[PDB]
Amino acid sequence: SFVKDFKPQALGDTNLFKPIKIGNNELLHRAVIPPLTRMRALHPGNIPNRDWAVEYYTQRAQRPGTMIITEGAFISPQAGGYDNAPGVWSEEQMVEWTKIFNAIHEKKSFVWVQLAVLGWAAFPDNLARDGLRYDSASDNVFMDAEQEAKAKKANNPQHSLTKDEIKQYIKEYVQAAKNSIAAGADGVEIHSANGYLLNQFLDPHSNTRTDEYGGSIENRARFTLEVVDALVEAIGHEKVGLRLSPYGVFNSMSGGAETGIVAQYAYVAGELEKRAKAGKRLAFVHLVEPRVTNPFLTEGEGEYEGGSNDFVYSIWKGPVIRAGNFALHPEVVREEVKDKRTLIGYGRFFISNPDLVDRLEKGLPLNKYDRDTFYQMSAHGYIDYPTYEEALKLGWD
Ligand SMILES: Cc1cc2nc3c(=O)[nH]c(=O)nc-3n(C[C@H](O)[C@H](O)[C@H](O)COP(=O)(O)O)c2cc1C
Ligand SMILES: COC(=O)/C=C(\C#N)c1ccc(F)cc1
Ligand SMILES: [Mg+2]
Ligand code: NA
Repeated sequence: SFVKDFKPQALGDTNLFKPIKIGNNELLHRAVIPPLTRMRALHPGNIPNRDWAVEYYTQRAQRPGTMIITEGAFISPQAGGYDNAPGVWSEEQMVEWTKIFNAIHEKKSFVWVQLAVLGWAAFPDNLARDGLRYDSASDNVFMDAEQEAKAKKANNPQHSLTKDEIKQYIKEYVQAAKNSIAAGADGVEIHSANGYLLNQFLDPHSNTRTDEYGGSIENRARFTLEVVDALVEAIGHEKVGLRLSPYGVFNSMSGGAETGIVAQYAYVAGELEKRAKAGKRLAFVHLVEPRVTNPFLTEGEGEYEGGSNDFVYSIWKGPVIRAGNFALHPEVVREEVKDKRTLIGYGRFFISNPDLVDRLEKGLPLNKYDRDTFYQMSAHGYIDYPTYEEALKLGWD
């Protein structure tokens, strides 16, 4: 059914419906599909779902000129640890990704692969089964008690990465980016948000290292910036974006409680602008808003009111995608898109509305989402959410 009490607003008269160029892509509107893990990939081999994934992305590519960022994709087996999330390291995987990218392009839309590395968010037992380490920045602080225990039971204690192991990850990032572009993707997004590996290095709670990769703002940012630089060299700045969540607490990141958090992220933005001014500007910076500090809490919950991402705009001068509880708040979007380099990512409501862009333009009701099927091995709650036309025919009005 449709969301009750929601009062839609037509946003067609705003910059949300003004074209913009991101990297090589001429977007026709500024409603972006942010990365959304769905767990339909099949085991073994972390293979994008052979039955449904093409259809899922085809549905959500239906509005011409839409920018789609894929679900997170593991750069290597060591970067993984969830059996049902996809990778981008193997030929078997790329066969399916190629079909997905082709389908998106047939609809005249665009696709950027998010490159994922779990660190302490991985399941230590899956990794142990596969002969892999359980990795993070440090070895004396853990995501939670349950993960620490899981790791110990599996004889796979949380491991603080050596410099060589960091270089190996960078090698894998480079190859994954190459794989993505060769298979037809328009670009890649480096995930450095939401408490996964790169975020675990950025955050002083999770990073207690005393070498060059921790112990200061510059040191904590080192790994993220090394990945940025490696990918810019490999496939070009116009094919690379970076995702950050300064105020996120998901996966045991610090958020606003850490008084140094804005400085940490301001430094990263500054380093990106420095590179931009020296001729290598990333295609975009993607920010999760303090509106959503944990994406598994219902909209309105876990909102941090003590911080704003606006600081980034004083530093980074390129496009900014902002995501977090915007679907239910057209009044907020109307104000944010007055800034002419701002795009809006819509996550949960793109899960439930394949034709979300039409609905935003025209001020239509939104399909309610079913959180139970966010992660599920099913077509149900994946490819059977109706368009507005289909919903009317089903009598949802
Ligand atoms: C089911 C689900 C899966 C997600 N998967 C990813 C992901 O793979 N990578 C990522 O950076 N963010 C991921 N996110 C976070 C979203 O991209 C987004 O920032 C968040 O849901 C807030 O936006 P929203 O309120 O419009 O949903 C996920 C969120 C949800 C609910
Ligand atoms: C392969 O990438 C993933 O598995 C990503 C997530 C999971 N699970 C993920 C990343 C960011 C979020 F905000 C939520 C889930
Ligand atoms: Mg778009
Ligand atoms: Na889960």
